[PDB]
Amino acid sequence: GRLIYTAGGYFRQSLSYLEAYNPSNGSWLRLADLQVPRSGLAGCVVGGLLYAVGGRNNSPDGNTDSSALDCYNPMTNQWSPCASMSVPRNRIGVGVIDGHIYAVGGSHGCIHHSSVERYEPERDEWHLVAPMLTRRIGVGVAVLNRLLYAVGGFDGTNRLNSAECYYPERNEWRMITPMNTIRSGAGVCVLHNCIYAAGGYDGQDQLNSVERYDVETETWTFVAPMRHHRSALGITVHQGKIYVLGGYDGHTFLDSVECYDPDSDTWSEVTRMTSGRSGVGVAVTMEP
Ligand SMILES: O=C(O)c1cnn(-c2cccc(NS(=O)(=O)c3ccccc3)c2)c1C1CC1
Repeated sequence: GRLIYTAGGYFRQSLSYLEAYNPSNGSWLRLADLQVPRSGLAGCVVGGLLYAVGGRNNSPDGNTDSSALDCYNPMTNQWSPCASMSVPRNRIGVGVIDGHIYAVGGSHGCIHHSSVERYEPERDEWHLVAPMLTRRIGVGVAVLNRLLYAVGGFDGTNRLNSAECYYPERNEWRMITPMNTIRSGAGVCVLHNCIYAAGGYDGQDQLNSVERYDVETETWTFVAPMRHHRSALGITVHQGKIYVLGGYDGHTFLDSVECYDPDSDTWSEVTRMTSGRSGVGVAVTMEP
């Protein structure tokens, strides 16, 4: 597309912001607020529509985990509710295959989900698929070659370095090589033939390290670390580069946006969000 959308997040409380960053000119635009504040959500795009999935409204007068799917049309600058998921999923991961949205893991109160469900926009309907082999919240999700990957997270007792892969035509999950780092609340995306995992929390510290999984060799390799340690970051890809947005560095809710160039193996600061926040949903689509 053309713009990087950041939706929701957390600073003091869950947020309703929708803001769009244009890498071509450095500008930010504030767009229509989410109908309900939410942090720990995920964003994705299907058919030029932006979707906000799951999360939690951490608010002065209560905390409510979200089963919501909400749809933002850039042409109209309007959010509309879509069909809700079977269960609330805070600290969710999502991935898109063949025009379908996969909602992965997340929490509902003390329940840590292994369940996974798939949304078909053409029918505005969710259906459960096979659950993961592991309960995962703060799970990173990516798609490569029409296979779905769930990476890291927290199973209710331990943060994880494990990862697994979903093969849709077999409706089956299989473990892949674990990462070399325990990561929960990392940013996970795909670039070229690799699954990247950036940042996260390992049980003791927020991380700046970044590693990538080559599906052909089944090995993880570290690349250059980010300039800022961060957990609960947003991540997306735009014209062959990775963008990481916000997060928590153990001291500050970051407004920093960093950009990774894989040809030079370097990170640089490219912009700042209008305010520091963590737990955003991020996706890329046309400008409004
Ligand atoms: O600790 C873990 O293992 C774990 C599992 N999922 N997430 C996760 C993932 C996404 C969002 C949030 N929430 S947030 O409101 O953005 C928030 C983050 C940091 C501090 C205060 C609020 C949390 C985490 C933490 C991030 C590390």
